[PDB]
Amino acid sequence: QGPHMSIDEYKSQANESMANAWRIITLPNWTVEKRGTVRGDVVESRKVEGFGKVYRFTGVVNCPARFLYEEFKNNLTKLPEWNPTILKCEIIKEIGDGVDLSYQVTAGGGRGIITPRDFVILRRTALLSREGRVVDDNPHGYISSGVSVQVPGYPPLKEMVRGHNKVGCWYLQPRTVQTPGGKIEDQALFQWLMCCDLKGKIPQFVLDVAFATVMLDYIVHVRKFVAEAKARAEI
Repeated sequence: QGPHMSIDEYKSQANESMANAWRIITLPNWTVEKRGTVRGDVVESRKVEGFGKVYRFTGVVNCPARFLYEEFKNNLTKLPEWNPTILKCEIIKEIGDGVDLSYQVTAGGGRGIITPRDFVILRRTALLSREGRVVDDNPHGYISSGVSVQVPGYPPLKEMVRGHNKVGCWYLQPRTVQTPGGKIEDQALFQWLMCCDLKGKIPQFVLDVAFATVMLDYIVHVRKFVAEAKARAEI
């Protein structure tokens, strides 16, 4: 344990956040908010004391879970190149054990329901077993969790709302399938937990549609990034 270390505070909050995201994303009783266009794609929600209403997208992506995991872990600044909803992404600092601070500017929903917002995110990216324990190899799932924090030097901009992520994560599980042609290929069950403090006072019903829409529009960009990696023989 480090003395006079604000880095222990950052690493502590990232671990607490990662454990909370894994624990929330694996909770059993969910309410369907919206079904997606691709079969099996769903946005669900549920109440969690301390967090309020949380949202969860679940869908299958045709690529190894490890490949997507590697892009989220090591190439987060390249996120705007293939996901238009991310206008800016920069790493603030990397502080060990898969933990980093990043600045992200997100775009609005288009309908004007969710306006563009910026974020200062504390993140932990790790390999997990079935009981939520951090492993060095043979993982059951791959997590990349985030929570909003304050970083001196990244204050709220007067020109933009500083959003607040209470609990969130990308969670990927490897899945090897038999295709209709008989081939054995690697696939990934992809889940995205979202819980944001907007700041506004718009009814819960209209924001349920807004958040589900954001989630469904995101998976389209992930599948396009995946389809290009497939075509250019990277997967």
